[PDB]
Amino acid sequence: QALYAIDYIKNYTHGKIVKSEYWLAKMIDLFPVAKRAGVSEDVLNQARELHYDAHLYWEWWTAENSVGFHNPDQARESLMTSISKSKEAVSLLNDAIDAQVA
Amino acid sequence: NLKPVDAMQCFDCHTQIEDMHTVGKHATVNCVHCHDATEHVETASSRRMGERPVTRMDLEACATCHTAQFNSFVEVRHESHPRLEKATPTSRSPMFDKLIAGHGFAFEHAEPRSHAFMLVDHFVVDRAYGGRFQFKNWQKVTDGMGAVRGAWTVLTDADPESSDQRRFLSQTATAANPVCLNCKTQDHILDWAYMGDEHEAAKWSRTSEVVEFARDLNHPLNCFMCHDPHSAGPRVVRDGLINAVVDRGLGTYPHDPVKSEQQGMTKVTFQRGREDFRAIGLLDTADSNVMCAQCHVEYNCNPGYQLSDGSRVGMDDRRANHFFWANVFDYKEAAQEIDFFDFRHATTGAALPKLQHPEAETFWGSVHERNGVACADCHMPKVQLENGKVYTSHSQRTPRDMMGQACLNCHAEWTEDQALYAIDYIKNYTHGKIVKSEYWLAKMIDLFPVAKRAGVSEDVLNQARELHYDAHLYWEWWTAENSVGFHNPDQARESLMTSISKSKEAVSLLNDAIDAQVA
Amino acid sequence: NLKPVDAMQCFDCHTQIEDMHTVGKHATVNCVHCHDATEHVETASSRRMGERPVTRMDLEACATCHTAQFNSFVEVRHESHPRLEKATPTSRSPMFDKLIAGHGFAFEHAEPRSHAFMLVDHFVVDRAYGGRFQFKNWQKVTDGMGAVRGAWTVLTDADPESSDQRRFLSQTATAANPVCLNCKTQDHILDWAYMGDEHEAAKWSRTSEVVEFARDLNHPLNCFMCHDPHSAGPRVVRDGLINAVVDRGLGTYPHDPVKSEQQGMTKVTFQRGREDFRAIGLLDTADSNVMCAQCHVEYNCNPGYQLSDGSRVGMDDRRANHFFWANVFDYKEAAQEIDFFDFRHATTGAALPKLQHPEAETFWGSVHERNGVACADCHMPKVQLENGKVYTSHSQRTPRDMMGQACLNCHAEWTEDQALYAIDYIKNYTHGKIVKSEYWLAKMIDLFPVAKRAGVSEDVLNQARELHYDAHLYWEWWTAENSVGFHNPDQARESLMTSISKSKEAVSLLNDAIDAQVA
Amino acid sequence: NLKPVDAMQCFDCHTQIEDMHTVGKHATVNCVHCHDATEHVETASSRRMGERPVTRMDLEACATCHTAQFNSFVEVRHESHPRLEKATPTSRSPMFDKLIAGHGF
Ligand code: HEC
Ligand code: HEC
Ligand code: HEC
Ligand code: HEC
Ligand code: HEC
Ligand code: HEC
Ligand code: HEC
Ligand code: HEC
Ligand code: HEC
Ligand code: HEC
Ligand code: HEC
Ligand code: HEC
Ligand code: HEC
Ligand code: HEC
Ligand SMILES: O=S([O-])[O-]
Ligand SMILES: O=S([O-])[O-]
Ligand SMILES: O=S([O-])[O-]
Ligand SMILES: O=S([O-])[O-]
Ligand SMILES: O=S([O-])[O-]
Ligand SMILES: O=S([O-])[O-]
Ligand SMILES: O=S([O-])[O-]
Ligand SMILES: [Ca+2]
Ligand SMILES: [Ca+2]
Repeated sequence: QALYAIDYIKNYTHGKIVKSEYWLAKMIDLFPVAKRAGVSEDVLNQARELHYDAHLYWEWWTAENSVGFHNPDQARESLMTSISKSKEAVSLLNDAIDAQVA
Repeated sequence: NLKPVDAMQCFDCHTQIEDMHTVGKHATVNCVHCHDATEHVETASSRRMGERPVTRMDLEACATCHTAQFNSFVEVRHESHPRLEKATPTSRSPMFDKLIAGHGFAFEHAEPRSHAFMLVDHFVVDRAYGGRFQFKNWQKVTDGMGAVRGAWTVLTDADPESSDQRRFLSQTATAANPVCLNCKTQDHILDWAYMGDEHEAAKWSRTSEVVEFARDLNHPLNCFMCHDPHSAGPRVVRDGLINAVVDRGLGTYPHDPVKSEQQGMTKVTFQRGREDFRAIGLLDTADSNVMCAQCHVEYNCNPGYQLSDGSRVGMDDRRANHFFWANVFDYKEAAQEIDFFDFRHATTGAALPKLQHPEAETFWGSVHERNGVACADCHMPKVQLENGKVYTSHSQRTPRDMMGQACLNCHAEWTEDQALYAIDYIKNYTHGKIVKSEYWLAKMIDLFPVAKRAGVSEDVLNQARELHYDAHLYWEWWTAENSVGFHNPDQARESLMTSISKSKEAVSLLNDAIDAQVA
Repeated sequence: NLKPVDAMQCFDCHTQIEDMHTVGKHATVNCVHCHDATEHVETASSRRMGERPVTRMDLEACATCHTAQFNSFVEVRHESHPRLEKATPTSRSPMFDKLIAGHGFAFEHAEPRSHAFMLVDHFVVDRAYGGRFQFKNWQKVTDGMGAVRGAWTVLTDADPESSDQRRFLSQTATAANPVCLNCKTQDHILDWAYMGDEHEAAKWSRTSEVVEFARDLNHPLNCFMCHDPHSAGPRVVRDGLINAVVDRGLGTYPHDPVKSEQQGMTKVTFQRGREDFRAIGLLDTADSNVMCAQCHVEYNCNPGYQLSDGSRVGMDDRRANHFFWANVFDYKEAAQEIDFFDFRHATTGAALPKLQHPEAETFWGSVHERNGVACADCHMPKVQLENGKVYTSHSQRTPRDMMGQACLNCHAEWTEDQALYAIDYIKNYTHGKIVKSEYWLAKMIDLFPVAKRAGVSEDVLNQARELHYDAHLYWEWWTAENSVGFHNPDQARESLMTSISKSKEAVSLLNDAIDAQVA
Repeated sequence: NLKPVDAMQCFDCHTQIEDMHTVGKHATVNCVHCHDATEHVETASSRRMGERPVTRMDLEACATCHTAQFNSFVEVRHESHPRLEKATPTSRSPMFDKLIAGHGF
């Protein structure tokens, strides 16, 4: 039972780490597309400021060795923040790329 | 200590109960085991209920005389890893987030775990109630017996003062609606009209505030979902299943008219104010294929859209509670017949179906189903005892835990390791084709933004969107279905090859169109 | 399928059953579960039985609603070695044949095995029925479930045409009599008057032909031996126990009047033809010490002789069914009170007692008993489940199989190995003193022929025979008692040292007398 | 907490201890680990003990620096059956009582 409790936390936290990485990667891959579409430096810098937070609130948890066990609520809140920041950056870059196309 | 009541008094007004109770194996089981009807009897007339009697829906109402079945049911399989997200490289759908983008399952979709937890897991998953409900703490995730005693003994509500569906944490969704609960509990069996239609006698319906409904529900998988409490005979209670089998006349085995007749269902209707209210389906035989199909099917239990005009189909529409009762190769026709799709893909814009755990529809026509094997033979076999009264195990779990009873009694030519090897051959092969299907779907999906920004025509994009529907259907069936192909390995193979073919067709269409824009 | 009967009509005549059934936890359990009384009800008056109703005594009557308890009971402990003779160097009593010579146990006395087998083992042991009864073949010795279904489903009778006790093989005895069966079954509970006295309404009594009685008996350790079927409350049914505790006013705990009052017994009597016929003892609490003491006691269940004049005491005498209800140090006085001994030693000629399994009387005053521990705590513990409804294990067996529940919940300071080591320290020490007691008894016994042949006086031989009674009592208690000292290690030690002291005194007496004859 | 004593002073009288202690692998192990000699040193001469010093004989005196050896020593072998009489048919000497008669064993 105690092992099962550990695994519930680690499995849940790892799922959110993987989703955080999915969204960070989606954001990262838009940078070359935005650059080559002629998106402004102003927009790219806005996305870079979001990257700082998206990265911090993800990497803390791949760096930290307990896969959330040491503080499961904090891991959850942080990883949801990472995903939110990446999603904000994805929407910013997608809109800017689309405006360049139109 | 219980004191028996005179059932003859009740039978004067309750003739259907009389006909069931006096004939079956509960003829000697007094009503007081499950009902407190003292004030009811004092106030009722032949057509008016008067004071509402109390009916027990707790599983302990059955555990008093059937401890063995209850204990086997409530056991927690700790090897069934809990809260394990499927959208990870080590689980069922490594590219799920890209493929499902636009759907609420992107917020969380874990592997199933033991039946004791079904209602609490429904309440706490990130896609359901915006994170409103949590276990009281992270220790409680282990407590199967507590969950069975009641969800609200182990859960907390972030805001008991409001009843609206809303996000309490950012990366959650509010997909839950009242239809979901029919596959988690039947505590509401006397408070919900057939199909969840509006009804004067129903407290709850498809259009209820789901947070309020949630608070009224406690027990998972009540014992009476498969066993009539009055006759003790085999039954189903799930409205969607009765509607498919009986109302739409599709039969218990839609591909086999003979087996449908031998192993059929009889709809029994109960009234309120002499108006039809609720129904059950009595089974000809104790057929676990049909019992388990109350939940282990592909369904609608959600709002969606029409394929014809794209208009919203809300919870108020009957289509929001629907059993398709169709195998993978008949599913598209079944969705077209009700003019329905689930979501638009966030990247491709394609109208797509959302598939869920179609074990029953997958099992049809398989070698085991054709040879008269049923879910319970592999997942809740009879116990083998050197000296003891045999009973049926109710711990519904993988046969890997009980291979002697689940497989080897039939397969005498095999050792346990050989039978496990045969399972793994099928699962490994099927999973390889799922991963390849996802690779090709993802390759197609990633071409949509490239095509859009290259100026590819809407005509071409819509052609690719129509292919996306099929590529998705013929893939997602198999990540949704829990056997990783074991239940029907040839069908999985044919379907997944179809998925790959459709994606490849779309990739070639989009690549050519992008290239023509460049030249 | 059972159809319920009108219990209220029965209660018009059966007022004691009414008072028990309507109040207890079987108030909702219809009489048809255990009685077929249709013709009885048609023909009875309050003063005449009319047609005799059928009463079910099979354990399956209870297993329908209490499968967990039934299955735990019927389980066979294969580690309890079967048909293992105690008179061997590797068992409990290496010198038993020399010491017991003249008694029927010299023909066979095996170690106990699982409760499922008690009636069949009683029927087939070489000392009981002259070898008349056998298992149908040697494979049937494994079949606990079959024995529980009924003895005559697994046994054969060498001569169904005769009913006399006789030898069918040379080295057998015919020690069985009707009193024995009271500790193997209660199938005869409605056919046997209290104590087995003659009664117009009793088919069977102490003086019946035991072979005929045997053929009418089927089930071992009926569930109702400890649980009243009407109230579901705790009870005993064994006449000899009720006689000791209630009739003779000894109390449930003869050494503790306070515990006797708190944990007492109430005698309830049933009549036939308005004369007392049978009785039960309702317990104040669910006290396994007293439930198990229905059988695990020292008793008379046999003819014997008077200490006063040596005259025969036959089965017709009340003393042939007797619970001494006395510890080892009170037993000689208890036997003097009824003027009784069992056999004359074949070699020494001494009047001797025969002791059997005095677990209950040994447990009194021990550290565990004084601390309120009871047999069930160590031998029938509650089951421990991660998730499940708790019930009481009915697999009455050594705590070595379930040390976590039997010992270590109380003894938190110990590991399993430490607790086992503590058991073994006691058993090893006690067994060593048993072996030394047998060495000295055997030395004394062997001097009797030497003394007789040397012309030693009858006066000296009689003084030695008096010592033999004590040397025997204070040894045999401990080969008869099954815990090898664990139940009361200080008492075992004191007693076995007394045995050795007595034997040494007799050896000295005889050696001196022989030496004086030679001089 | 132990406070070391001046071993050189002890050696002014205890020459055999000096020759043993200063040469071996306990040359750095202070006498206070095993002796309480405060009043002894105050009252002794080379020819009179004075107050008797306390000497520790408990095994914990060594276990402080040699826990591994101490723990391996104190372990109980539960498989070495306890209080098992040798004069039984299943032990070492089945006829021991007859053969040893007259002896305390
Ligand atoms: C006629 C005077 C009645 C007697 C006697 C009993 N009941 Fe009844 N009951 C009656 C009516 C008219 C209704 C409304 C439904 C209908 O058939 O028209 C009911 C309802 C119930 C229910 C359902 C309660 C709910 O929550 O929906 C139960 C469980 C019930 N009744 C049980 C019951 C029992 C156990 C009785 C004997 C003690 C009994 N009823 C007497 C009418 C009458
Ligand atoms: C004791 C008072 C009972 C309560 C409460 C419940 N059941 Fe029962 N059940 C009971 C008996 C005596 C029997 C007959 C046993 C036999 O084999 O003859 C039954 C039977 C069932 C069966 C088997 C029915 C069949 O094979 O036709 C089922 C599936 C069953 N019972 C289920 C059940 C459920 C789900 C209960 C809670 C709602 C329940 N029983 C209560 C005794 C008692
Ligand atoms: C005593 C010194 C403890 C040790 C060692 C461990 N745990 Fe613990 N745990 C302890 C307390 C007092 C609490 C809070 C209890 C309460 O109900 O208030 C906990 C909590 C947990 C939880 C829940 C955490 C949450 O965030 O809600 C889990 C899953 C848990 N403990 C598990 C656990 C495991 C697996 C341990 C060994 C690695 C462990 N705990 C050590 C007390 C102590
Ligand atoms: C019966 C037709 C069902 C309806 C309606 C709903 N669910 Fe379900 N659910 C069902 C089964 C048979 C299973 C187990 C098999 C599987 O593939 O998982 C489930 C599982 C869940 C789980 C646990 C796994 C997970 O996805 O995290 C949750 C959290 C869950 N279901 C939630 C849920 C919600 C929110 C529903 C309404 C939108 C819903 N379910 C409907 C059967 C059925
Ligand atoms: C459907 C998913 C089921 C639920 C929920 C419950 N049971 Fe069940 N039960 C099920 C099957 C398929 C069978 C075997 C039918 C066959 O003949 O093959 C059973 C059997 C019973 C029985 C009969 C005795 C036995 O075979 O063990 C009893 C008494 C019974 N089940 C009780 C029971 C209880 C108490 C439940 C809730 C804990 C329960 N069942 C749930 C299918 C289903
Ligand atoms: C034996 C011939 C089977 C029959 C009949 C059914 N299923 Fe099955 N199932 C089977 C296997 C070998 C597996 C894989 C198990 C493994 O450990 O690899 C499965 C899997 C499931 C699962 C997922 C179980 C898990 O992963 O823990 C579910 C939910 C499941 N099966 C349900 C199910 C239903 C509802 C059936 C009747 C329609 C059914 N199975 C039949 C073997 C067999
Ligand atoms: C009065 C008209 C009676 C009614 C109604 C019932 N019984 Fe009876 N019973 C009656 C008598 C006079 C006797 C003889 C014993 C006595 O008390 O004098 C009995 C006996 C029984 C027995 C014991 C049978 C035996 O083997 O000794 C049983 C088990 C019994 N009765 C059960 C019973 C039941 C279940 C009834 C309702 C269906 C019932 N009896 C009605 C008098 C009367
Ligand atoms: C189902 C129709 C039953 C049959 C046949 C038997 N018993 Fe029973 N028993 C039954 C119920 C519903 C209950 C109450 C359960 C509760 O906890 O509320 C009982 C209870 C018992 C008990 C416990 C009594 C107590 O006071 O704690 C015992 C010891 C018991 N039952 C024994 C028993 C025996 C020996 C039976 C065969 C003669 C038997 N029961 C039949 C349901 C049923
Ligand atoms: C209750 C007071 C009893 C009476 C009367 C009889 N027996 Fe018994 N027997 C009893 C117990 C508690 C045990 C188990 C503990 C033990 O020391 O063995 C037994 C055991 C047997 C056995 C099996 C062991 C053996 O000796 O081979 C047999 C064959 C047996 N008993 C036969 C028997 C006969 C023939 C009796 C009447 C002369 C007799 N028993 C009476 C409890 C009681
Ligand atoms: C098949 C080639 C067999 C092998 C190998 C073994 N046994 Fe057997 N056994 C066999 C038969 C056909 C019979 C007679 C069956 C009948 O019901 O008539 C038996 C009998 C036994 C018995 C009963 C002996 C008796 O005298 O009544 C026992 C205890 C038995 N067998 C055990 C047994 C064991 C332990 C074996 C492996 C060493 C074994 N048998 C081999 C068929 C065959
Ligand atoms: C005396 C030797 C017993 C016999 C024979 C049977 N049971 Fe029993 N039972 C016994 C004890 C000491 C207890 C526990 C009492 C306590 O409260 O500590 C029990 C308990 C039961 C119960 C209650 C539920 C539980 O605790 O498990 C039931 C339903 C019960 N026993 C049933 C039962 C049946 C069916 C038997 C025949 C197979 C049976 N018991 C025999 C003592 C004795
Ligand atoms: C725990 C404190 C105990 C209580 C209370 C009772 N007994 Fe016991 N018993 C106990 C032990 C440790 C042993 C030796 C088991 C071993 O494997 O070494 C015993 C032994 C028995 C036996 C013989 C069992 C066997 O050898 O398989 C019997 C028949 C027995 N005990 C009966 C018994 C009765 C009737 C009790 C209440 C009066 C009783 N025991 C109390 C531990 C405990
Ligand atoms: C001369 C002035 C001494 C000094 C400085 C110390 N000790 Fe001594 N010790 C002395 C004498 C004359 C004796 C009597 C034995 C003898 O050799 O004639 C002792 C005895 C001891 C003993 C043994 C005590 C016993 O129980 O027999 C010990 C352990 C001892 N002494 C230790 C000791 C230590 C540790 C000193 C330095 C702190 C020390 N002694 C000083 C004479 C003198
Ligand atoms: C710490 C303050 C120590 C106390 C108290 C004891 N001993 Fe010791 N011992 C100590 C050291 C630092 C060493 C040298 C380790 C090395 O390998 O360099 C030792 C050595 C031993 C040895 C080995 C001697 C050899 O020649 O190989 C033994 C056998 C030994 N020690 C035993 C021992 C005993 C029995 C003690 C209690 C009377 C004891 N030591 C105390 C450090 C310390
Ligand atoms: O018997 S029911 O239909 O009231
Ligand atoms: O959401 S449920 O269908 O798995
Ligand atoms: O109720 S009984 O005593 O007939
Ligand atoms: O009360 S009786 O004697 O009919
Ligand atoms: O013979 S019985 O008492 O062991
Ligand atoms: O050094 S010792 O001999 O005093
Ligand atoms: O050397 S001593 O005698 O002081
Ligand atoms: Ca769906
Ligand atoms: Ca006796």
